[PDB]
Amino acid sequence: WELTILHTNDVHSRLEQTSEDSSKCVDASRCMGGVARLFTKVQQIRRAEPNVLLLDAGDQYQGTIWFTVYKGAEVAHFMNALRYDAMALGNHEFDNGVEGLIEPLLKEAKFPILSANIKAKGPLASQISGLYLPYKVLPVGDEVVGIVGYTSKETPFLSNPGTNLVFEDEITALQPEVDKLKTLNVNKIIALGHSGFEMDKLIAQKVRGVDVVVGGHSNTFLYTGNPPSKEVPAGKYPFIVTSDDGRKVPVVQAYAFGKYLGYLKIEFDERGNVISSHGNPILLDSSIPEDPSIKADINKWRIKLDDYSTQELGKTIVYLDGSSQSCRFRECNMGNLICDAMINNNLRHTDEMFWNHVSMCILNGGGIRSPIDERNDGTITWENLAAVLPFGGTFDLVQLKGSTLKKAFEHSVHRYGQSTGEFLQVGGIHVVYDLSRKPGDRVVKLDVLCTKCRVPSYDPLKMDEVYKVILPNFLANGGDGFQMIKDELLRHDSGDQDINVVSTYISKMKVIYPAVEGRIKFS
Ligand SMILES: COC(=O)c1ccc(CO/N=c2\ccn([C@@H]3O[C@H](COP(=O)(O)CP(=O)(O)O)[C@@H](O)[C@H]3O)c(=O)n2C)cc1
Ligand SMILES: [Zn+2]
Ligand SMILES: [Zn+2]
Repeated sequence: WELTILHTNDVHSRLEQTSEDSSKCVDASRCMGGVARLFTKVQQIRRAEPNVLLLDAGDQYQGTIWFTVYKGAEVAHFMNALRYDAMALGNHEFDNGVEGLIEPLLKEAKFPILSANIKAKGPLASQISGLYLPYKVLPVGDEVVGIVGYTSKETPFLSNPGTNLVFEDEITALQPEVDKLKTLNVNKIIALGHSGFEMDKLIAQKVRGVDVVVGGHSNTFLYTGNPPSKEVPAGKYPFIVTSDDGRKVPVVQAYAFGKYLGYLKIEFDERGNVISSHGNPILLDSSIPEDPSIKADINKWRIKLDDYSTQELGKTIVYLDGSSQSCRFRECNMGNLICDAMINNNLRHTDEMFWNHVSMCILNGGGIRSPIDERNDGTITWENLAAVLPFGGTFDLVQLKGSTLKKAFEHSVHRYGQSTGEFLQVGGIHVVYDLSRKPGDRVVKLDVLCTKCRVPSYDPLKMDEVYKVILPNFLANGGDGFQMIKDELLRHDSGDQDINVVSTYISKMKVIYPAVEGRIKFS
């Protein structure tokens, strides 16, 4: 018995077709993804295959002005229109709190929403009871397929789930629900969840009874053969994990931003064992046309969003590299732009006096969520900025010891090479790293633009000197494991809204040209 699993993860409010780097589509003839083009590929498959399951492994929430305005109503509407069969809750579905998930998404979704490891205590229990489930048993033809859900254990450290939601260990929560399914003679079990390629491999290995693991969160690109675009595969598709009980368990992911539709065809025997599986993510490129009905529906919704693009903030003569393969691995000019906006807006505050000379900046590269293209004649709109900075935080001012900053720089590359968001973009700092050294002893040079000097210049960081640094409030409060900043700072003040800072800066410069200058080097 064959089943075709179609799957998406980390769409991140990319309802419209986007450029190759998933930023605002300018050249419509070369644009990819979007729910309308996804509809066309799903329909084509459903026409040709009788046993199809369309599944989302989370993080449809957050990413573009679609989310800023509709707060999740666009997720329910366009997922309902695509006829999704099931969706696992991601960390980003709690970005607007529990009420921001319950009221627009859970109560309007037609498909089941799953998570077996989220438990609800207090008065939330009665309200959210049944609005999401640990599993769902689905009829597929004349057979039945069980889907168990999971959600990142780290969600309270990345989102706003509140204090009436406990996030259990994935494996501990999943095993009893998989066992319950097997006692109900549900022999075909998909584990659909949002925890990352690493936890997915672990779930395939340790959770007996699981046949397939469909995942997300790590934005993993898996491919068998020649990749169709710039994404480099982190392994074959499907990735095969040999479980402890000898079974071969396929693990799949479909990159992110609606760019690819994950496609896995599975051949099962009558006892629900996997004989074989094969597939590849389908690159949703311009060859596949956008479904006219979905496009005209997206366009009707798009009328409300057109007042953000209507206002041009400024112009850029350069590509604003806000990608994850640059901003989490090396110096990217988008981190440089954000830090120069942070420092400049603060310095124009002639009302204060304590932070009126701050010239140092640190910025978590994972906080930079999108690049910005320059082929619109340089034109930068609020809509573009909204995708680079969707968390709506502030730019806080902090007083740190040199040893505290040195520890933050060690932390910045302690587990380098995993697309980890803790890699820092700097301003008024020149750091050199030697990755061929033990984690914690990789900073080989660190110079900062001094302040106890009349004519600044980058001078060696002193371990016991005090520095005034501007950074996102997220870092100021210990986010990304930057607990040393929260534990060791000497003063912490709130600043202006991150998007209003960068927006005001660009309008004042009128033409920006951030570049890679040697702020971060490797030895
Ligand atoms: C309206 O407000 C929100 O939407 C709102 C959402 C959240 C908060 C609290 O969390 N704030 C964070 C959380 C994470 N990060 C960054 O994201 C990285 C994780 O990204 P990925 O590895 O790509 C996994 P993902 O797909 O789930 O994002 C972290 O490593 C870190 O570098 C942040 O910068 N911030 C500011 C507050 C508000
Ligand atoms: Zn995501
Ligand atoms: Zn996530």
